[PDB]
Amino acid sequence: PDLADLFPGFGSEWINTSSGRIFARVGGDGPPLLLLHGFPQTHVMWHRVAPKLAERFKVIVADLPGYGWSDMPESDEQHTPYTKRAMAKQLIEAMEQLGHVHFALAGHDRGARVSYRLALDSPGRLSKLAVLDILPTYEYWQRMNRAYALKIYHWSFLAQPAPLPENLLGGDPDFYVKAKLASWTRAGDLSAFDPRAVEHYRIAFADPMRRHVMCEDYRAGAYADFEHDKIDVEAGNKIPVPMLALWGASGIAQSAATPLDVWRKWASDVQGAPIESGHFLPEEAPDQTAEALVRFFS
Amino acid sequence: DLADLFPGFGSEWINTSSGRIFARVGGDGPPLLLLHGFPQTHVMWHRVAPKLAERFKVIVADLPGYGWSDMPESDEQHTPYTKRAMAKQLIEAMEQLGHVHFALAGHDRGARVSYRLALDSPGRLSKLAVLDILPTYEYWQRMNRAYALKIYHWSFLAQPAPLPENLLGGDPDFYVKAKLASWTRAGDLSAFDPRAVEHYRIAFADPMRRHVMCEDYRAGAYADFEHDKIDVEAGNKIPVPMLALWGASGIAQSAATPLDVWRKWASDVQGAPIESGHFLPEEAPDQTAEALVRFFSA
Ligand SMILES: [Cl-]
Ligand SMILES: [Cl-]
Repeated sequence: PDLADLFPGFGSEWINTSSGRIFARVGGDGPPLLLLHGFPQTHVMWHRVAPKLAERFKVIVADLPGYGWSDMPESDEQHTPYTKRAMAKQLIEAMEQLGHVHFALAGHDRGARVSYRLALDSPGRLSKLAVLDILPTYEYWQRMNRAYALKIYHWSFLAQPAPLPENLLGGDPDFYVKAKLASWTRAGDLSAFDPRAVEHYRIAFADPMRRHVMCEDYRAGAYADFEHDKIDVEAGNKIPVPMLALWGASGIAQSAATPLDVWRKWASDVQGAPIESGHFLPEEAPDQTAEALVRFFS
Repeated sequence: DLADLFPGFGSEWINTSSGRIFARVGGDGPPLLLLHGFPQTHVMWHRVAPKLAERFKVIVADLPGYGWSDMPESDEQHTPYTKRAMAKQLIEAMEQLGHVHFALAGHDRGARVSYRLALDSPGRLSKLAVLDILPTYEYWQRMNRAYALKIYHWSFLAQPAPLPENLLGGDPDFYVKAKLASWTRAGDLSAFDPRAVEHYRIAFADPMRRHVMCEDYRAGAYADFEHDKIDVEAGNKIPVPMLALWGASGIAQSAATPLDVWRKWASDVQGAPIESGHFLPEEAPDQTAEALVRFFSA
């Protein structure tokens, strides 16, 4: 339907991979910088920061596998294509299609999970890594308590076996996506968002298959993603890529643990700063987020 | 067209300051109050209550807000659906019947009212039996990844209104049937009398009733937990002789060894597992009934 182009001047690319197409907006010139969104959003969440990044970088703003307009690989009982390991492999393959075998990467939310998993699996692929408002999946599950269970209830809700979350999400999908967007902002409403961006999120979320993928992602988040992280924790594997951890002063990551302290256990070279924002750093605090990312990546 | 599942039981609408309590009443002898839980109504006792009625005056009540009991208006603290409030309301209901001292068996939410009744008002109870629960405090305190996945609904249903209400309203039937099925040993509805399922489904079909259940769960995440916390940290133990029954495949045994937990909460607790999922009186009626009769009797 009525979907605004929020990346004027960016091209739109369908990048083929062995697991399906990745949709991306591509703008800018210079070193490649891949931007990955998370839930329940699409690549358009970068629309306020991408132009500023594209002043200095070839900015590739990709829909995650299964999200947005990217193809949805068929899942399996292990949710394999929606594990962050598989998504990272698919995005690596997509970047290779562009000739980008060494790139900068900033991820937000699920996209940040892809990113740090990418950085653990294939750190050679990354010059620099920024993660916005997450802790590693293992840390969320390790710190799981009453308070976090309530706060990130959707981690266990969306990970319920199908079709339970699918059916429930189906009961009022517009409400649910708006409810997630609003409830994780500082304002608590949709006012931080561009209505046209919210329109993108609403439409993607209106598709049952897209919602199923999101549950697949969360199922992976509860199962294989956790196991993969656990392996790294237990082997002492650290991200060797210089990395920036940004978190909302009232985002999700500061609810579980002090994020820079946490990320320092996961990464050898991490800097970090809070942004006066809820979860949606690039939309609630675009100038601050864009500034931090530009300074770090450039 | 809801079946009478208690042939020969009377029906009582018991006035309390907080609304009427519906109950079926049958039998003669010492009063025994049976309290159901979620997402059920008093009819879950229909297989065991006749055996109990051979020896006790059996009062099979709908919890405040459940079944045909009135639905006191909730508030921001979910007060009427805290187990403390529900217990005080059922104390008043029993008082209306002249029962100021009575035996009590509860299942699920009803078990939570029960042990809270026993902590708050121990002198009202001759004996207490709780079925397939641990204290609310213990469930939250043990809320790790595994358990957050198992009883995700503890955090989902406790989300602020109207999020769960809105999701549940799209297809209520699905969710009540899913919960009944998922917590049984068999993982389907075969343990239930279909006429009982229809009671549960009809209750669940009312949005107000569904809201009450969420209010119960909200109370469960907040006030109920706080009240329990006070008691645990104060070393307040239930003094009333108590039977803890749980399903070998039920929920309680997922968190911890139930008897060891209950021994922390109760000075005089005996416990037996029953080969059953969560729905002991329906999955394992003869065994449950025998356990209760034995325990409550001389
Ligand atoms: Cl790993
Ligand atoms: Cl039944």
